[PDB]
Amino acid sequence: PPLPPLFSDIERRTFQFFWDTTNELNGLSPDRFPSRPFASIASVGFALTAYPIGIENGWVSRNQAIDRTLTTLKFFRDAPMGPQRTGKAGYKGFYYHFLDMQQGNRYDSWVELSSVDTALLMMGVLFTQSYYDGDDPREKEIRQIADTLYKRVDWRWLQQRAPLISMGWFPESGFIDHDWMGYNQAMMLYILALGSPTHGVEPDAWTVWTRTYNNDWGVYQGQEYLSFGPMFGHQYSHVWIDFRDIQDQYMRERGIDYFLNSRRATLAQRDYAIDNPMKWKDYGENVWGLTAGDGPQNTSQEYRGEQRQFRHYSSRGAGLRENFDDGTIAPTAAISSIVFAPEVVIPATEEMHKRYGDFLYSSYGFLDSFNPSFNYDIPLKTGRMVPDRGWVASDYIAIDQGPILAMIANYQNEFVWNVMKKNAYIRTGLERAGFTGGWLTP
Ligand SMILES: OC[C@H]1O[C@@H](O[C@H]2[C@H](O[C@H]3[C@H](O[C@H]4[C@H](O[C@H]5[C@H](O[C@H]6[C@H](O[C@@H]7[C@@H](O)[C@H](O)[C@@H](CO)O[C@H]7O)O[C@H](CO)[C@@H](O)[C@@H]6O)O[C@H](CO)[C@@H](O)[C@@H]5O)O[C@H](CO)[C@@H](O)[C@@H]4O)O[C@H](CO)[C@@H](O)[C@@H]3O)O[C@H](CO)[C@@H](O)[C@@H]2O)[C@H](O)[C@@H](O)[C@@H]1O
Repeated sequence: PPLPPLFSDIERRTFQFFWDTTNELNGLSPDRFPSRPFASIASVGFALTAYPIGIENGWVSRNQAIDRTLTTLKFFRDAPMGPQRTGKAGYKGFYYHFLDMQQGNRYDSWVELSSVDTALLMMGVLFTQSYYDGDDPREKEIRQIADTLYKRVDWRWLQQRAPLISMGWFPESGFIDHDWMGYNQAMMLYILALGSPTHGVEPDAWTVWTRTYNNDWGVYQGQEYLSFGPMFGHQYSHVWIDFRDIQDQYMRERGIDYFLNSRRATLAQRDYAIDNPMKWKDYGENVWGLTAGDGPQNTSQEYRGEQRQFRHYSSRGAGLRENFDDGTIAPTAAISSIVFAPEVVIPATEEMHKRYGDFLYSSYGFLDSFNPSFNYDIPLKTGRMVPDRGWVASDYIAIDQGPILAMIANYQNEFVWNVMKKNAYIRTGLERAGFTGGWLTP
């Protein structure tokens, strides 16, 4: 199905987000903007993937993108590293999730050294490694620094419980007691750990990652799949990795793949909004999509003569696990699933843009979220009230923006996937996890 012109505008504004809102002195992209409290290393991951999308669509010159990319990779290479409570950006090749926008160190002491967030960064880093393949000495320098940053990550260090990778680490309390367990958006964590030639993990790590899959497998809204409620779980890893046809052991046994798993998640989200058992306002066949993102406030209000819990930033979803629902829809959820179900995502995007766009579609594309049900006369943590038209976010969230841009690019010409199909570490990672068939086939 071809894309209407609206999608080329969405692609562009969302690229422009990462180009503009990033600090150019160090290449740190904000967690959110315009609030701009601090940077996220996961923002940076999506930024590095964004810049070459801009080159190919002519929104930025190759030379600007190189200069920006080099600034970014050199910032991380040269950042102070160490176990100390202040003054460091990272440790053991990992980095703090959140760094100060100007000085680049751990924002504050509540900030963890993050495995999944380092992971997301590294996806962008390896993207730069496989994209900037020219004989420019700058592109060569990009390849080498990227290579160095990936090799320094000590995945093994974070294996506290057996082959399973911990979520992170604090100077003040030691390892985080939670582990990355399936199913969710962390497939690419274990891929990166499996593909490492310096500090790599064993195939075992994947096996046990999959042990908890069977808590999530079942039937929701007419579909049989791994039913993690938050849409993004089905998107982040799929940004860089093409999951069509290739099958690991679990999917070989189920007889599907992770691409079909995302597609099933997306139709189910849609059918959830059609049934709309919670009877949230405007939920319907072309107004849907629940995932982690902003909302109006931590509160309880009466809605249709019942008491309903409402959150600001929170996991939101539609599925058998982690399925909180406020009435707030995040555009990234439907849009970033363009590649999985374009026959429903296209009219969804058009419908939300038409109905809501005079307040929802702003300078850098879709704002993070909106809630047509929320018209209470109360203080907000963020966003704003539009009279008799509900609530809308005031911030964009980079990790919500990143997949909007990258998944539209993958729809148009499979650009992001094709670049990563050239990275030796991603391939190795997948092969060592047990993946076979499709493009992995020799
Ligand atoms: O309380 C932490 C600080 O949160 C700040 O709020 C920011 C907000 O952070 C979210 C966080 O979003 C990140 C998320 O991935 C993180 C990961 O969450 C995973 C989840 O893990 C749970 C743990 O977080 C939790 O401690 C334990 C408690 O028992 O339960 C775990 O299940 O598990 C699901 C699977 O079921 C995963 O899908 C989910 O990703 O938690 C890790 C451990 O800390 C983090 O390292 C990891 O970053 O998603 C992306 C990565 O895909 C990441 O960029 C997000 O930032 O999610 C948790 C759990 O949902 C929230 O509690 C937390 O509020 O992130 C947004 C966007 O970046 C940012 O705008 C917010 O500012 C507060 O500001 C801080 O004050 C607070 O200390």
